[PDB]
Amino acid sequence: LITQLCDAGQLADYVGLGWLNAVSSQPYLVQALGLQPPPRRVDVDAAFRDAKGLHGHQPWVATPLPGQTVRALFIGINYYGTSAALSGCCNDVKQMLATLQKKGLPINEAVILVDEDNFPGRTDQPTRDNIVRYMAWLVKDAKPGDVLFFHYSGHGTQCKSRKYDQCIAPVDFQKSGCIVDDDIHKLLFSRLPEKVRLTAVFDCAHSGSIMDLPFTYVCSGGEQASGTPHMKRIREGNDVLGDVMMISGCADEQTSADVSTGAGGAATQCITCMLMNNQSLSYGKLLIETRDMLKRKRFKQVPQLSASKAIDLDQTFSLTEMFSVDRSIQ
Repeated sequence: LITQLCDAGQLADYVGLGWLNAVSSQPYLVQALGLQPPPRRVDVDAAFRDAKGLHGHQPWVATPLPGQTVRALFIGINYYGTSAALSGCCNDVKQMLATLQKKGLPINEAVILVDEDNFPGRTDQPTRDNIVRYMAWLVKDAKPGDVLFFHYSGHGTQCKSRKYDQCIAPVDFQKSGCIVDDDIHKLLFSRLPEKVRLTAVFDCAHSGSIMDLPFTYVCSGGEQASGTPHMKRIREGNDVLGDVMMISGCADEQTSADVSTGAGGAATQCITCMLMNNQSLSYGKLLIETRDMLKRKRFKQVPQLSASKAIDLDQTFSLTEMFSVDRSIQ
């Protein structure tokens, strides 16, 4: 890792560009994309082949973690100039980058796929083919102790099969089709070895996908700081060896007593809030705090944490550590 600003010249100061404190952290509008035609399913072999030439860059200087390397992929898509246009997804990536910089995550290599022009550090356009190959890039070199970070802000929708699948929409989905959640799970999760940690944040207002992960916890309205939350199993079987954690937003599962909000940006506010809390709180306590923040800011969604193992929610939240397993969950 580069540990001095004289080593490779000046690096980005995303905090200094106002990306932590001077951009909107409010909900933004996300109109549902219609049902899409069948996608082109991913050939994982081709993806990993097309990834061998690829590389990221070190986005800032930070203190390196002994025995660990950090890699990150950020995808933000505004679909400029189309009926799919969204105002806040590239801004979500801005906030994610500035928060990681502020908290000093020592990223060795980052790839930034955004469709915003003049975006410092942008690697390439978030097309179907770039998303696929850079997803493979993120996981391809992973060795014990490694830490991977993934963030997507853009449309989530449904697509037909050759009944419907959940999917994400690349910037060129009109020409190239979407990427189904099964394929994302295969690219990002299924090829991790043991002892590698990944955190994946999906900010999709209109897909409830948890990327096929076996355990989940929704921090709904009736949860309290003086309760003891646990994850639950929602799928039989598991093909993930690594420690994958996913943050997304979903509908509150508490039934309302009823007898304005915004849909875009919740998952990004959730993870950035979690990181900006400076107190080394547990997953469980921290999710309560973020739930309260989301409600206060008029987001529609509550936090949803999903994982490849039943995480003991008394464990301290981090992006870098392997999970302590809740043995009470089969």
